[PDB]
Amino acid sequence: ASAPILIQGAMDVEVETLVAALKDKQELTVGSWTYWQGTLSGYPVVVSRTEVGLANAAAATTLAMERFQPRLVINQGTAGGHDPALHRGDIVIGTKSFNMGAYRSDLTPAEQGVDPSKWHNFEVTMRLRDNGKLVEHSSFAGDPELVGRALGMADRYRHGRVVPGIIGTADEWNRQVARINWLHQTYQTAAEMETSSAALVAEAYKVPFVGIRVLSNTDLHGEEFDPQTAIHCQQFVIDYAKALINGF
Amino acid sequence: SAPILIQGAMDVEVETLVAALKDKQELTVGSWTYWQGTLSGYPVVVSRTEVGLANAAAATTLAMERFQPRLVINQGTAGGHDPALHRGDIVIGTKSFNMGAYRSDLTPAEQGVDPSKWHNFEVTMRLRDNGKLVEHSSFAGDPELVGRALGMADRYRHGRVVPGIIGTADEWNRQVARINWLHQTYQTAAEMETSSAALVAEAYKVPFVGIRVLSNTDLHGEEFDPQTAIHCQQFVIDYAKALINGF
Ligand SMILES: CSC[C@H]1O[C@@H](n2cnc3c(N)ncnc32)[C@H](O)[C@@H]1O
Ligand SMILES: CSC[C@H]1O[C@@H](n2cnc3c(N)ncnc32)[C@H](O)[C@@H]1O
Repeated sequence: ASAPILIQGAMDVEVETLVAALKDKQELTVGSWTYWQGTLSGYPVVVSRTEVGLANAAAATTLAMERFQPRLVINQGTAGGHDPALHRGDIVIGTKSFNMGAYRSDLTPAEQGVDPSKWHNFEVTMRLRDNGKLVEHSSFAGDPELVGRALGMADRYRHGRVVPGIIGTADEWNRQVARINWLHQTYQTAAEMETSSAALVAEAYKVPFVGIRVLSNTDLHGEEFDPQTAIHCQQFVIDYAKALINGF
Repeated sequence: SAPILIQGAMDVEVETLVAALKDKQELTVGSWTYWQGTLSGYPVVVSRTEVGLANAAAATTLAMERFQPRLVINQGTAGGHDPALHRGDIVIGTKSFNMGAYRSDLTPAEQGVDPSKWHNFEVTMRLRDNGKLVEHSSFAGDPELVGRALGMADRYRHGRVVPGIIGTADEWNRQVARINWLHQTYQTAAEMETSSAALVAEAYKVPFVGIRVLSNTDLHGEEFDPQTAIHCQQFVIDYAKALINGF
């Protein structure tokens, strides 16, 4: 039996198009996490609805590893823009993802108040063990061949640009524009709740991973959430997965 | 014969537990090591989770799939948020929650950044049960498990054992004003894994309790003392043995 491609999305709107594309489906739920097992172009594919945020993403990914032993993972869905060059509908291919919500601060007394510009990325949250030995990570690189394939397919996407970028994952939805700008300037983020958590689990299991995110919103351009972007992202991802399958 | 699962993030938070197990067998999958043995003749699995919300959720989910535990004790060290508490005191989690989850309202760049305006973003704790959405603003420690730990308070001789609210985040805060604000806003006793492990335990409907020793608190100038992690494990061993006596 052939090891499946695992394709993830957090919300119903981010998976319904993927699920509709599968043939010969069955649906499995364990705990809080649902999976649809079927085929695309005759090849096994599992679609996972992860639910939202880092804990949910890590659980859903781990459970998929244990149940399905996928050959690669595509985490996809929507995101908010951090780079002013990007607009709603543009797709970011994650050259890296990282836990943007991880914060450590030096000691300051009460009289100095609160200063988030002094909250630094706390890399221990991405530290893993490999065969028992500690391995530091400041980010997780998208598998570079998977990243490159998606960039090479850019002109197959009908609804915006496809760009490489850094995906900042956090249990956050930021709409303070000064904070978005600070995160972009500090971490070079393209967009901002699951990617790096799923990536962390994929790294632990040594399974190739790529994050593919459409901007559904950006407060840098007054562009409010458009759910149709989620459908467009899934269409691109289906094309992308079919191209991988043709190569298997 | 379903085991008790006992978790800690760091080596210092599990090696005392591991030393207590009889007939140990070790298993490593991905980044996560488990020791399967017995305490008082009953199956116990000790899990070294690694640090933070993603690691805790992965390690807990992996344990659910591999071992099907009957209850989960998540333990380790924490930082004080309540000025009444000192290094060495143990907090039993009446509830835990994702303190690091934030949503903010739209503000233009001219208005700057104001974390006091950020709201707790509860969607990060939302689950599905038989496919249907279930909101959570926190995860209650199993109240019988909580009560048992409080009832055993006088068996711990290195501080007080108190009920409190555990704030989980991928954060180590040392801005005292931020600690104070979080305490005032969320009533936290202490502050990187508990609510994430608790979320997975809720999804699998397995009783859960968080037990955290304060290894540090910047509210009293008390810096990290690793011996607190050993003392916490000693208490947890006693606690697990009491549960086992009752099985
Ligand atoms: C309902 S919570 C938001 C969901 O959509 C994603 N998302 C879309 N836009 C944003 C944004 N601006 N900030 C954070 N998460 C976002 C998140 O990864 C999560 O799964
Ligand atoms: C090495 S990162 C800190 C580890 O110890 C815990 N911890 C101890 N003290 C604190 C603290 N003040 N703030 C956040 N996490 C703490 C965390 O849950 C994590 O596993």
